[PDB]
Amino acid sequence: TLSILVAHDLQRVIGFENQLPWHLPNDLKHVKKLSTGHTLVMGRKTFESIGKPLPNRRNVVLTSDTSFNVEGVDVIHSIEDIYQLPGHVFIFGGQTLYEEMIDKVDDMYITVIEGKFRGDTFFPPYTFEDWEVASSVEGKLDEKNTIPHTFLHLIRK
Ligand SMILES: NC(=O)C1=CN([C@H]2O[C@H](COP(=O)(O)OP(=O)(O)OC[C@H]3O[C@@H](n4cnc5c(N)ncnc54)[C@H](OP(=O)(O)O)[C@@H]3O)[C@@H](O)[C@H]2O)C=CC1
Ligand SMILES: COc1cc(C(C)(C)C#Cc2c(C)nc(N)nc2N)cc(OC)c1OC
Repeated sequence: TLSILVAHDLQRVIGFENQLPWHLPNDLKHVKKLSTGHTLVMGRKTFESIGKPLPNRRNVVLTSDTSFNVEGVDVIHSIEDIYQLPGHVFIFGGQTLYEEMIDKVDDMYITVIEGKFRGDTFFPPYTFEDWEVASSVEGKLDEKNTIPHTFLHLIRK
């Protein structure tokens, strides 16, 4: 299964200056729950924004860099390589990889952040005309989670 896993705001912002623009522990838990024991695929820039692989799952980085080597990370050098990865594979970022993959994936796990943040990195436009809403669940507003947010699971029609 090939899925997108992303959090974006009302204008599809996903990042600003190598950071997540918002602080949402609930969404980090969501990522942990979905991707633990599976595979994350990310572009080089996305990986370097975290600096280390996430524990208890396969971490795959796409780069043209033939020297690229990080403990706990498996490297791939083309998009075609993604289709040979076994199991449930989640496309994890960033803008470039999402642009390359959005027309290819089976489904998308999207956290909609109900705010408007300053951004420099964007999720590509998409229409609900092409995507069925399998589930839509409101996140809990909290002491530690102060931005309204919704977990969507969208399946390609
Ligand atoms: N929410 C998120 O996903 C976040 C993402 N980001 C980031 O994304 C921002 C914008 O950069 P963006 O380009 O979208 O980042 P990406 O994570 O998509 O990384 C792009 C890089 O991935 C590699 N790559 C992509 N496609 C291919 C391909 N077909 N073949 C070989 N290599 C490929 C290249 O690495 P190389 O140049 O090494 O060859 C390319 O420069 C960055 O500023 C970074 O911080 C920032 C914050 C949050
Ligand atoms: C998992 O934590 C981070 C993830 C990320 C990335 C960009 C790899 C991501 C993501 C992501 C999140 C947070 N939520 C959802 N739903 N999908 C994603 N791809 C960047 C970070 O800092 C810049 C993170 O904090 C260390």
